[PDB]
Amino acid sequence: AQTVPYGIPLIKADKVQAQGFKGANVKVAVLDTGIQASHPDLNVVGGASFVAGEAYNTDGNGHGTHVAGTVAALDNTTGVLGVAPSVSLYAVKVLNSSGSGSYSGIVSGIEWATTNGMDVINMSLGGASGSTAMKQAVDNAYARGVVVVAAAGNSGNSGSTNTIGYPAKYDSVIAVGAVDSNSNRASFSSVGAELEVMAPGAGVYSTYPTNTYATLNGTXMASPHVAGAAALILSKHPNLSASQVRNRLSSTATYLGSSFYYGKGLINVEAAAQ
Ligand SMILES: [Ca+2]
Ligand SMILES: [Ca+2]
Repeated sequence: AQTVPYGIPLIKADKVQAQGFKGANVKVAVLDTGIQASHPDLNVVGGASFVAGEAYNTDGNGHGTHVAGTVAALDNTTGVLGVAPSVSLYAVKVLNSSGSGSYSGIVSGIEWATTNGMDVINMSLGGASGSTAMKQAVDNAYARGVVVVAAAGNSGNSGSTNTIGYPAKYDSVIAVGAVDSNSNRASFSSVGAELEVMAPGAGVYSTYPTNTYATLNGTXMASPHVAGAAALILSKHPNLSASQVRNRLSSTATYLGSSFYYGKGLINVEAAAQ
């Protein structure tokens, strides 16, 4: 029997999936530690590794397989259900088993995904600094029509300190914060002027290496929900631009409070797909 995580109904993705739009023919690339491709509730159609020694179809850490399950775990009678269970899923391995990569590795992942025509890029990762080539790669991606989503960061609120990290801090990247099952800001969610929307990030249940399932906490769990919401909108309205997908998501968000803490608010993909 399949479990539906609380996140899928809280962002109303089940409402859109019942209308018949499940993400078919949208290509989503997960830039992360890889994906365990043999996992029975995941279908990975391809990908690339910029980690020497490792292929994309292995996840030595866990983080990548979890983030992918939240975007695309298959709608069946097994494990969990993703936000866009019919997308074409691509694994781009830019982080190692330890969950560390260099800026160049990440940049070659972004570049590979823009060049292989992904509709949506998810980066559940954040550095303390940017990089000129990283700014150019996401600006490039977004100018080519790719929706670019990343985790705002898990640095919490500190007075009026802007704690949003990179690539989220760039203007061509949707910075995603974290709420819990009661729609409260998760204490670790970064704050700052660039925070755009919030999604489920506390206690998220999803696929995990080796044919199992796990609960993790992070804006890194919040981000795949928005990458999945974009995929649903695009399988329903397939000639929209990336700024049109981006604009449906923040203009229809449910207001939760001050933008420093919440951005435009909690996404509602039913309202955004209308
Ligand atoms: Ca399933
Ligand atoms: Ca941004």
